[PDB]
Amino acid sequence: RRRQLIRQLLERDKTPLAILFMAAVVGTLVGLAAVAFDKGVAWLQNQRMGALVHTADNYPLLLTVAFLCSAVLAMFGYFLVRKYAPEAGGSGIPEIEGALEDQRPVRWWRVLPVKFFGGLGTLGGGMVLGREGPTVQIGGNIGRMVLDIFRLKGDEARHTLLATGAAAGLAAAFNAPLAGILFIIEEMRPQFRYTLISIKAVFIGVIMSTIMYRIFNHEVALIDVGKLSDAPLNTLWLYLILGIIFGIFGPIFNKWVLGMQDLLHRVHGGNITKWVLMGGAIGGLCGLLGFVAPATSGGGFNLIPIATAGNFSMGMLVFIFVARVITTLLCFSSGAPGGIFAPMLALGTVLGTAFGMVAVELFPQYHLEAGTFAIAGMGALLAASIRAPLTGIILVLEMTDNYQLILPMIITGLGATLLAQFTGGKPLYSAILARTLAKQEAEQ
Amino acid sequence: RRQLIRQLLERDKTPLAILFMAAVVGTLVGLAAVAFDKGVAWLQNQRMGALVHTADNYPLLLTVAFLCSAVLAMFGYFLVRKYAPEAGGSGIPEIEGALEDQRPVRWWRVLPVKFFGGLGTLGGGMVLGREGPTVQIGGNIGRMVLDIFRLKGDEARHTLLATGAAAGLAAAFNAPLAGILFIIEEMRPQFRYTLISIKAVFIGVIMSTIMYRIFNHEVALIDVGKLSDAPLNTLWLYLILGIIFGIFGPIFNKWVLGMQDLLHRVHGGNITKWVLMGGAIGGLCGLLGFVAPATSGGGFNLIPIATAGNFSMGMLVFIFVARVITTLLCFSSGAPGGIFAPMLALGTVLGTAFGMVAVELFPQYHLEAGTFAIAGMGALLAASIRAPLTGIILVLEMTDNYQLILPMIITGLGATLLAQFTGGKPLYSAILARTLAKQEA
Repeated sequence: RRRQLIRQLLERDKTPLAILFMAAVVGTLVGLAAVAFDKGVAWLQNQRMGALVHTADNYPLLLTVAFLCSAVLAMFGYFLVRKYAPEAGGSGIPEIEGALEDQRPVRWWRVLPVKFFGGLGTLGGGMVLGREGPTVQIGGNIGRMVLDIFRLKGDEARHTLLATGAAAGLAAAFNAPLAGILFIIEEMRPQFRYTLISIKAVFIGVIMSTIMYRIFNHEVALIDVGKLSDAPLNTLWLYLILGIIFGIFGPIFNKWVLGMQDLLHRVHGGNITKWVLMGGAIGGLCGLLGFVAPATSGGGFNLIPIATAGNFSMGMLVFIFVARVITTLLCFSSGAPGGIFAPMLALGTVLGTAFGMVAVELFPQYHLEAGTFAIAGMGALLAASIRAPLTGIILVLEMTDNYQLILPMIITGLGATLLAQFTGGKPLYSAILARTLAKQEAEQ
Repeated sequence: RRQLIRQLLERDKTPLAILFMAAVVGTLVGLAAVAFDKGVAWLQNQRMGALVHTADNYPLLLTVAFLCSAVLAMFGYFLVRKYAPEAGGSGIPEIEGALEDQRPVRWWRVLPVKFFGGLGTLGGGMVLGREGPTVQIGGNIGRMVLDIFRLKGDEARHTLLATGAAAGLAAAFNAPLAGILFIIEEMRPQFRYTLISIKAVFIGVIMSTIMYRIFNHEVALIDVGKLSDAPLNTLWLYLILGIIFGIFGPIFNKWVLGMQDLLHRVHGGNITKWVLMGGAIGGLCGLLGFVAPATSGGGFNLIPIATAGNFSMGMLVFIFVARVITTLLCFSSGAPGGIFAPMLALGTVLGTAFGMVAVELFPQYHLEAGTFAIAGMGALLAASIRAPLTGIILVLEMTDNYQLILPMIITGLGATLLAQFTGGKPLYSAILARTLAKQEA
């Protein structure tokens, strides 16, 4: 295998030109798709807001069309999934992850309109879910689509185009090119064996998708946090502690999402009508909460800058944290189309700010700013529950642009993962793919 | 499939022993890298005061400039040729091979050789970088604790050897992310599966970086300021620049390989002719390090100057050509020291050059040449070493201009694409191959 290596080394990085070109095609489509999906979610959330103004006097009526508008939208999403594409329920990352292991199918003819229009309903209703879920799975399916259409042959192309799709899908969801590519090579790709995924090609796709997002969303950032203060060396130990706190909570939260999947399955038993009804109740709860306490519902991207700036009270942070754990579990574990990835950014930000608040008062000698502990905690639930810290760190970095916190961010992230491992926790997506793969033999 | 279901449920459970030892490896590599850096600076400093001692007799002054660097160079070439030949050149290909289990990690020899050998060449003012020493040293450090504590298993041998090199690149640039990314994009075995725990590599990189911060806080290797943004209608200029790097990469790649050959003739493999040749080269840099400092040294000093556009077009052309010459002369000679960093200075200069032309051709874009410098900084890395994700993330960690992430990523891929399409190969992988081929012949 020495003489084999010398041959391989000299042939290293020579991706087939066909795959490189198709990577650009896949990337472009996924971008436009993720852009259209985002524009769609916004519109529906906006129509719902105008409807509440139409009835802005009769509070009980106003509380009703709030419920109903989101309820109907949720049901349309739950139905689209249960009836035409059950594999489009939940995040969609475990499914695309399975497709790379060649253990799950990519039924793009069904999932593309199901996820797009199903997620459009759940997110548009104001449920606590994220765009990654839809965009990643859609993007993966888009990639499979061009593979079929152009009939490209080979394991490399199937694995690559499927990978650049999900990568370009995560990138367009956050305007985070680096975080998308990193997600493929740290979490998405097959973890227990070799594969032929061209990073160069995944890159090309991510570029175009990100470029597409920039044609339609320039000048405004998803999260603006401003330039925060630096972090002294003697203050680092506070971040390792915060990571540990995330480290024991990650696995706990991980059980809850899994366990709430079970408990909610009993409510409908698998029945398409009980389920869609249950989803309308859940979706209606968020649309209601989306009026009476907007920080307890929605994507949560709005409270992140507020939390970081320290404009919340300690009681509000505890309220938001507990209330969002509840509505995150209720929305994701119910099987609605929509990721859990992004709402863990809001949960982490709040939990970090909370820590920073106590840290500020306990040590005035450190001249602390609670916003530094929020930025550190933003990608911490990602590291403790999803167990992909490198992605979470680079993601938060791309979204917050506070690089002088790179050490606290990294330290808080590893503390999350280490204690997540040491307390018996498992990666959420890998534990879900396993739960699904095990049932696909349980009923045999 | 049921195998997968078993594997998924057991995913990411790195042995606690490997995790703890990763922290140890990282700490040691950090202090080592810190000590190496403090050493190099000291020697560069003494040489500078020596030139002051004789700051009147210009020909004498030009001599003790030559001599001080010549002697220092020779001490490095000798330390390598006599005790550890595998410590010559970068050291990245060597550690890369060690991960393939196709090269040995002789830490009892390489550690003092690379440390004190690199101390000489770098301290003399030769055009090389600290990555080479620090990465190889770090990998050896990682091997050392593996042996000492007698940790068994392929995972531990592969991991500890990987966190070492990662922690070594990190401490050389104050770039933790770029270090970790280097292992998972270039260093690790590229054609088969391996058991390298990313979480563990991370832990090592932390401590090493932390160590660097205990001794180097408050000052950055490269300060460039906040540059202007890049409009969408301006991106096509970055793809063009990436193409220019794309065709030059492979060419420069042949040159380093070819000059390795041409310089081997001068000494034939003889330890005396070689060390003597090294003293002439090292002496040249110490001379150039006085008469035209931009043509010698690590090059980290001209990057902010270039980016701020304080250079003329002619000076940029001068610096570029003069540094192509002194980079090949220093690295292809076999001296201990990486080629990684001196390509940052080469790419920055080439980019600024491009940006200058862009500024005058299109005043409607309201350009700033410094944006094309930042884009070009990790472009030679992408064209010649062919590790663009690392290069992009490295420059990002060193320049802190994230609003240029699209131009940087585009210029990077334009480099790798055209590097591939013009028959270029990854330098380090082409060097490890050159070495593995002489071994079985």
